[PDB]
Amino acid sequence: HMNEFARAKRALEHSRRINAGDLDAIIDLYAPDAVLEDPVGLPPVTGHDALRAHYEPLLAAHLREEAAEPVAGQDATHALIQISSVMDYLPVGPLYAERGWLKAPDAPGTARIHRTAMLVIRMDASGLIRHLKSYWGTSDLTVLG
Repeated sequence: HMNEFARAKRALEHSRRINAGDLDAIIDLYAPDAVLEDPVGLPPVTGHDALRAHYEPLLAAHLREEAAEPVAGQDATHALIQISSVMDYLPVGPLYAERGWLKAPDAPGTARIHRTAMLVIRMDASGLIRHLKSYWGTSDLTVLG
């Protein structure tokens, strides 16, 4: 069903829809009970409702992603891909700064956050995402400006 080539392109399609900014087109890639961990280590996010509330503040920050070449593997359900992200410091930045993940900038209205992350995406035979794990921490976060 979802072979090596299709699994790789579906990973890049996800990052493409993130850049497009249309929430409904993003949620359409997820199964109704899909689990998101962003980042791994914090409580997971389950369901389309919760996925919408997770992405809305990021889209409002004009999140843009530069995807690397994905890895498909032999398993017929997974795809791994490295993502380099940039977004407005507001509105999520203060949440990160209050956790100690970055230092607050002198001009939050104009500052920007860069991030590098590793995605582990598990899809079903239909191609919908059932589980997405994003790995990143303090050392992968940088405040610009």
